[PDB]
Amino acid sequence: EVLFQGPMEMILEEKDASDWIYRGEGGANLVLAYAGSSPLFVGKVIRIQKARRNDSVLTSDEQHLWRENNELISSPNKEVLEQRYVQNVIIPLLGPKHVDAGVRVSVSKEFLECVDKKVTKQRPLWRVNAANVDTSHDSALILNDHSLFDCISVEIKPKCGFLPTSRFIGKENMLKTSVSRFKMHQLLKLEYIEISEESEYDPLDLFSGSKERVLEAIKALYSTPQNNFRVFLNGSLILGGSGESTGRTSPEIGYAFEDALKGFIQSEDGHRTECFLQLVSDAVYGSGVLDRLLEIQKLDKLDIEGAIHCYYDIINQPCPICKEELSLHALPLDESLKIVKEYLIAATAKDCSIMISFQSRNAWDSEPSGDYVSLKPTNQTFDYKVHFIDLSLKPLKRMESYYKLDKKIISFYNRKQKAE
Ligand SMILES: O=P(O)(O)O[C@H]1[C@H](OP(=O)(O)O)[C@H](OP(=O)(O)O)[C@@H](OP(=O)(O)O)[C@H](OP(=O)(O)O)[C@H]1OP(=O)(O)O
Ligand SMILES: Nc1ncnc2c1ncn2[C@@H]1O[C@H](COP(=O)(O)OP(=O)(O)O)[C@@H](O)[C@H]1O
Ligand SMILES: [Mg+2]
Ligand SMILES: [Mg+2]
Ligand SMILES: [Zn+2]
Repeated sequence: EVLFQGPMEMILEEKDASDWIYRGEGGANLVLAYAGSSPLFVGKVIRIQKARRNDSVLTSDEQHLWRENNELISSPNKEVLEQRYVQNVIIPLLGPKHVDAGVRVSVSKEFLECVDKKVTKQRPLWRVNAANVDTSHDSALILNDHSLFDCISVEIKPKCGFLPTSRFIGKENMLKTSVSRFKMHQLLKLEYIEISEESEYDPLDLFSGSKERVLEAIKALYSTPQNNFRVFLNGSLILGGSGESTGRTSPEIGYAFEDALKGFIQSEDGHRTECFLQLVSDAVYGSGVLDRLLEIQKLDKLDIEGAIHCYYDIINQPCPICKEELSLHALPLDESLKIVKEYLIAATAKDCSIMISFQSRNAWDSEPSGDYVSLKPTNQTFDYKVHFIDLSLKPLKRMESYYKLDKKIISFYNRKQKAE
């Protein structure tokens, strides 16, 4: 026998940084995959928060809003919040099967700064302009790298795949009930130069439940990936934009990708991509994962056009939008909470993403499994995982900014359609 320190919360010192590599990133988090050898972190990624350079856990109204869970609102810092929110809110609605909720790790302000320097190269100019890494969390989250187990993993950020029916949408905003917000949004994204090409994808095809509308969706995506489609080869990008959105696939990158699916997809040159896509579509349609998700999203029972009102009650500030419908203000404050919390929850579900791993059975290391795909026209069997990512809680305050963003979306669409 020998004597060792008692147990202690691991801490990531200013030396472990060179173990991590740039993965991707959103508006809210950094993500780096693991390159070092320590068994603990192998097959893991670190999700490190950043700070918009114009910047306690929960505001007073957010405490009351999420109060139905004492452990949640009493979160020290945002990693526990992130943990408890997936743990006691999301998985109840979503099921633990396709979420792999996260583990905290302490980190030194020095470690962060080291990662911050190490990625800036791989990061997109305007992401560097808009946010460095937030070097005053003590913590960060470690997750299973949902592109591992050759392993081909594809990521789909579906967005909201239903159309509202609220009695509070106005005649003028009548389009909102027949055009997905995603399509209209695209117009506003084009005017602001954030894409080059209106995207072929319509999340209605994905959330339709038609094994045939879904393949169109997956076909659309590969065509115009923007920032909703990504395909990896063992932790590397091969289709999609890294940390950002990317222009329509071209003849040159489709012929590059194509010659990449070599030896994973077994089909003659110029046939693998149409195969790979059938595979993705069938993983998505077969796993049924996309269904329960669209149930969460539909906790938007009133659309932001009606929900904003309940928001102004919550924060007990007189309602701007009204102009002298009591109906929504005459609610008991308790009911007005439920709509806004269910709104926020729904927001988590429209902004989340799906990762799908693959292990071809044409490789001898094949650990079979009851979730798999048999791709009829090449005779290959593929075992696959489907997991969620970016189930972050959203701030009560984005409500106001949500309403404004909606207004501009349906105002601007109405516009370009009046032209004709
Ligand atoms: O950058 P991404 O990783 O893609 O995600 C960003 C936002 O996430 P946050 O980082 O939490 O803000 C996301 O959710 P929000 O927080 O706004 O609810 C937005 O969705 P929407 O605004 O609701 O439509 C995104 O817009 P679309 O991707 O076009 O949906 C995008 O905004 P950006 O372009 O300014 O970064
Ligand atoms: N657990 C994970 N496994 C593999 N890739 C991930 C994981 N988490 C995030 N990523 C990748 O890094 C990106 C970071 O985004 P995300 O974690 O959703 O934070 P944000 O709030 O910034 O959108 C994702 O779009 C995803 O492709
Ligand atoms: Mg994201
Ligand atoms: Mg997020
Ligand atoms: Zn009102």
